Amino acid sequence: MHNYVIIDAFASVPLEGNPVAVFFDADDLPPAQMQRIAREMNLSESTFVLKPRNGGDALIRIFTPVNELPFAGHPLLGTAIALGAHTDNHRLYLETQMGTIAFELERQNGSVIAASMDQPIPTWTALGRDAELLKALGISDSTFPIEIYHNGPRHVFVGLPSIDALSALHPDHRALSNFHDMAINCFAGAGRRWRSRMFSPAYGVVEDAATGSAAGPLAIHLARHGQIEFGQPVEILQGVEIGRPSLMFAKAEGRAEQLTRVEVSGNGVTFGRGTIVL
Amino acid sequence: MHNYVIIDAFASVPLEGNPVAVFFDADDLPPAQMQRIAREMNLSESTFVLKPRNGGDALIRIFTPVNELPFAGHPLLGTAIALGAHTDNHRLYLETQMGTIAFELERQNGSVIAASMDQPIPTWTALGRDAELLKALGISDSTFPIEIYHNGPRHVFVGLPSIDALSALHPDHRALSNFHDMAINCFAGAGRRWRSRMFSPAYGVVEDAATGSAAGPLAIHLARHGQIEFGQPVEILQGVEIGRPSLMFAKAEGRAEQLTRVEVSGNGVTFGRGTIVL
Ligand SMILES: Nc1ccc(-c2ccc(F)cc2)cc1C(=O)O
Ligand SMILES: Nc1ccc(-c2ccc(F)cc2)cc1C(=O)O
Repeated sequence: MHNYVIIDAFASVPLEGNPVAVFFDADDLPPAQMQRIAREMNLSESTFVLKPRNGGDALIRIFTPVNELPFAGHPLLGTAIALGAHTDNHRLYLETQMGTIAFELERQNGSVIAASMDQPIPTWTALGRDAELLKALGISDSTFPIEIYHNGPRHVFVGLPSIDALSALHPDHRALSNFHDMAINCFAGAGRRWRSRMFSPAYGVVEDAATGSAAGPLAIHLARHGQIEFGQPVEILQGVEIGRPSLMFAKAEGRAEQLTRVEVSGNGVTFGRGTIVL
Repeated sequence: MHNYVIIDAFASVPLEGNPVAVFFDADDLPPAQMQRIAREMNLSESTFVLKPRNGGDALIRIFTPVNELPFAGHPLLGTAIALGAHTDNHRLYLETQMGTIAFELERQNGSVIAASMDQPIPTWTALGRDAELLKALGISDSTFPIEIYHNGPRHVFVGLPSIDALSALHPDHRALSNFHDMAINCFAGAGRRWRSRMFSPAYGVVEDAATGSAAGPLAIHLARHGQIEFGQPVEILQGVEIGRPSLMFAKAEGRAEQLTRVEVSGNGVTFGRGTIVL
């Protein structure tokens, strides 16, 4: 009674990137049923495609196995790529609890292979728990200031002096569990090319493959702290250490005090397709 | 390139019971790829149907998102029910690392709706950590002796004086994480009808819907401690508190010192069907 696809977001090859399940024609499902379906699937998120209510192309509801989210990065990227198979539009306007998100779809011979999204503009401040966090991560200091960004989820950024040092992290996940309602993103790199690892007991993931909602904030962080300029894109490679390499591209336009746009893009690929009996 | 089904094991209605993904015609998949697929699906287990090697009907390999298992209860029950759609045999002999498991399939008009399995005969001993475990569970004492059973996984049983007392448990899951390589099964009831709740940080589940490998051991536990006789079946209802009610039926034949058969049965239902591109 409902068709779905499994999209690996921020990947061009199946079994890379970050999976999301996308359910079509979901207007007949009450939200309690959507939540039960997301629990059944047990993917980080399942999304449901609904008729639009405010002039967009579709309304997307986003569920983890436990609760509904107002916005999420890789789930929305994967939803846009899944829906691109059922429309010819170059642009896709997806309504969410946080407003209407604009996507640009990139096709080859009718197949959507990538998409770019405008993200909510983040806010940020110092975390103020540096010694506790560094101890949990097993290191003595960060390179750049340890700041926490909010764009729906909360993302903390800790900088490492080299990619080898980032790969060598073995965090104490018990100690990280004292950091509620946030994800810890550790990064290293230079110029256009950065590496990331994300850990979040609060969001139910030991180590994440592709934290799409962290890519925009990271571009802002790098620009604020002088490693890139506002208006310059970065390529962020995540999930290497867990065998789910994921490429996220991000750019923040404006200046710190007046951000005009935060763009995140990536490839996506279909892993599977099916139908559920409900 | 591979078809799969999602079976809700120990349920007759979708979104009840415990899901397992079953992949058909998997002989072309190397085990590293099977493991990557199980990680992609992120269900408690994915199983893969292979040609038999020792005279059975099929060889089943069982993967969690992280590792391969030699045996598992609800995953094998769901596999037998999924495969029943592709055979006419009344009995199904499924090879596993722990040997060939015999299943009896129950059909209505060609559809397999339930199955019974013979399980490995468990061993057991006192846990010897009673005060620590009771404190983690938030209670002062068990009804029956706290014993740990081994049949592949390890299952501890803690008895509660009433079903209301079982439903009222709010375990300290941090404290339960100090119990490695085992699941904690709390039970209550009388006569033929028992209720269970299972918690296992070690096996990556906060609270499980249907712990099929615990049902055989529970029947043995109840018989040893005089609540039933050997040779009498019990009906175990699990997962009520998490909205995944699951009915498991179990019977242990013989006597404690010479068990001849441990049978577990349940309904199963198809939640979805699909195909993956690998
Ligand atoms: N994987 C995720 C898990 C949780 C959240 C989140 C969003 C809004 C909010 F208010 C709280 C949490 C986002 C993501 C993501 O992928 O962006
Ligand atoms: N959900 C499960 C998770 C783990 C195991 C397990 C099996 C063999 C072994 F040696 C260790 C662990 C079984 C189940 C099950 O459902 O029976």
